[PDB]
Amino acid sequence: KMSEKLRIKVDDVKINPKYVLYGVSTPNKRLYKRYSEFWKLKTRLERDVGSTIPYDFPEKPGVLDRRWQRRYDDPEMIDERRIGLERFLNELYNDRFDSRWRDTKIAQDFLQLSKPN
Repeated sequence: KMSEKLRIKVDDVKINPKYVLYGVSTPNKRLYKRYSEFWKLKTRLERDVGSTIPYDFPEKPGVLDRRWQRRYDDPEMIDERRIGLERFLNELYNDRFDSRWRDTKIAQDFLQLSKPN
């Protein structure tokens, strides 16, 4: 048989003075996460799995630019920050021959996919 695609559609965003969360909808429910969490999850799998990730992720340098500062609560940046996440999940969760990407503890913990008791 073939792999099964996961239904992930992000259409929720709550801007907070501390950080901007994203309501990612899924077969389980809407999970609130941060973009900074997606990045730390990506590079991790690379060092945790030991393999190269074929997921597009454009990161911007942030040394100490005071003039080129950016607003984390900016709709312009939030708009794009929305997409790209759902896709990074479907492909990942769509394991076929190798699930090392999702087998990782970070992936299972990414959406709190632990074992409740």
